[PDB]
Amino acid sequence: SNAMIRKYRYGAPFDTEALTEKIETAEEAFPYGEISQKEGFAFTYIMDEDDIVYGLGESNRGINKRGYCYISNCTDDPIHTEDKRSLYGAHNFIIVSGKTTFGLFFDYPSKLTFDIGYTRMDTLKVSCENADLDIYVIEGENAYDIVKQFRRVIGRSYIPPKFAFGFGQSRYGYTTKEDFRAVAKGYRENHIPIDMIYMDIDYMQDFKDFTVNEKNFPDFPEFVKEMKDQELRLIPIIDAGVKVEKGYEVYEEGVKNNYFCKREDGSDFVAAVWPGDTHFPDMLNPEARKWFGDKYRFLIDQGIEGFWNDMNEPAIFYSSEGLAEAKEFAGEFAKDTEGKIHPWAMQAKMKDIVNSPEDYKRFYHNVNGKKIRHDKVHNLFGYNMTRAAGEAFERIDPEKRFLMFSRSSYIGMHRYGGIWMGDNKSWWSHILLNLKMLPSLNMCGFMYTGADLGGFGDDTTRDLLLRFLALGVFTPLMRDHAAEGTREQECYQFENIEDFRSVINARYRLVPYLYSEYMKAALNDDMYFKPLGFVYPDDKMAIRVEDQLMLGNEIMIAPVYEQNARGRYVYLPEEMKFIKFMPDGSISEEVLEKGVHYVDVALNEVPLFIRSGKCIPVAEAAECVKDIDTENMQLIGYEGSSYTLYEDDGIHKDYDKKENYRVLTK
Ligand SMILES: OCCN1C[C@H](O)[C@@H](O)[C@H](O)[C@H]1CO
Repeated sequence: SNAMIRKYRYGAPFDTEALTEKIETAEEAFPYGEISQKEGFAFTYIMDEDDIVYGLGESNRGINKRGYCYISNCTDDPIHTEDKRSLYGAHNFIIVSGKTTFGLFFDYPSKLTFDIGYTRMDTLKVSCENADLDIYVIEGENAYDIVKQFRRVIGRSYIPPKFAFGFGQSRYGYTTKEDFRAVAKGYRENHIPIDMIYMDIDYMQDFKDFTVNEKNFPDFPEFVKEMKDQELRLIPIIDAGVKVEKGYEVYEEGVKNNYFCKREDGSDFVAAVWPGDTHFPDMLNPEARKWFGDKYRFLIDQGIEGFWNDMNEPAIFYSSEGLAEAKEFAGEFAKDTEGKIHPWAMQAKMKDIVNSPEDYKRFYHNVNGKKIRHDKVHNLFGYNMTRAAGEAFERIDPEKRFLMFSRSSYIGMHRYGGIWMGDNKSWWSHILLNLKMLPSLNMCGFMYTGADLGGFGDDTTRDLLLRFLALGVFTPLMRDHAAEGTREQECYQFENIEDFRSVINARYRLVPYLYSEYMKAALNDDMYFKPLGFVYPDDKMAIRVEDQLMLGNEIMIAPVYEQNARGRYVYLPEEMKFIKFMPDGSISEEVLEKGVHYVDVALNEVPLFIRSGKCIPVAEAAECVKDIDTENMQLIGYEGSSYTLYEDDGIHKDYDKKENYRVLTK
């Protein structure tokens, strides 16, 4: 069993349950580089100058990770600039690819530093404070094989309901029924396809998890039905923090049953987030997990079929301890007359209390009757929150798939939900960031993923949103989302709405193909998006391409990500058909041979490339997933080619039936 994977154990590792496959502890010396326990733990490896390093799932910068530093330490940071070392995810899988090729999974739940050529260009160094971890070494002939080995042992990826392959609209600010009705009307009356509207935190009663503002929604199930009758499914948010409030059932049950994270003295740790003071459910405690997950029944019973989990790093605006320190410092500042306490020292203190490393040392988890300080298992919180929900869905309705995705994650969580790429910005560079994160996430098991289209923070423009949407066409999560106070970002808020209808039409025409590829990849522990080097390993030009991706085994995508651009350069590793969905509803095709090309792609055109000897089915445009006609779709691509289409009811879990597959021949 497991010939190509070995597990090297150091110290007394916390069981993260990342792997579903049990691997015995190897007894020989670590097989690559050098291991040191002199100062905590460190792995050091000298790379060949041609080596490529893949992996790290949701992390900064590019597909080839060489040339910077990455720290796995789930952090709420809304400014994703090139300098940042830590985002929301901790995905500790890397592959060194070159003359010598191997994969490593560092199963460690705390702060883990990947120095990938940052300090010295030839040096890979992975280090942490405590030598209590399992390291899995995965052997293979090439990077792709190694990923496929890893994907097997971590267990099958989460599978969403088919409606989740539609388009979704979201905004931090939708509050009332009139707000949601205006979104519904803005899309439906302009014939723009859409299947989901997300409800952000304002739908709750005073930000209380598992409540609904009954002044705004006096009969919430009727409203959910009003929307669902128009094939619009409401997707509400759930946050990590449970408001401290007398008589609020979730809070009262958590205190009484000791389901919250505690301080050293056993009192319930107070974290201030949106509701003000809150407690955090002890996500690492099975009983607390079951309790918290069960609460989703509150919304499910009202007709809700999907959720998103937010703030689950967990984010902290301040603790009671931090606020007191802050107010004391402020007092000294206010009465200084000697210029001893400067305004930036005050400013620094205010910043310091947010997501404070000290705060993460102030609370504990109850695991196996043992108290574990949170910092030591920090990266497992978001993971276990989403696990709580996922495990509850199986108890609540085991026949049914629910839409579920989370902000923070760790490998293992991919079994229970997807992720969205968090708080990006209305920056052109974030289209590229969205693109590059995709294959890396697929390597670590996270297939259902995407970014806030148009950009979350700051102000978008008509053309940025259109180019963002055109990449979104291909990402399983396709959601336009925007921050409070930003320029309105709904498709109907711009001139010439027909261009938005055109781009989102392309998504819906491609839904049968994209869903089919997702399912075939998920069911077979394979990738939906792949770097070119996985498909064309013998092409030195191909292995270094980072702004094109292969999807399934049929197509390649290459989005435009420059403002004012009317096309872009591409490298084709084999002959392909260059395809564009045109604003008049037609599909243009042009055969292009292997090599470098500049392709013209207008703002309202959606491009893709179909590989030699392949074809894909394309449906006529429909305005919701339910209405897509998959009976005799048109086949686009090469004569003589065939395609195996996976199709099921999109709702239940009857995956292994011959009726789910049909061969289409062009
Ligand atoms: O502190 C902010 C909390 N949230 C962060 C999420 O990333 C974002 O998508 C969401 O709109 C927002 C409000 O719910």
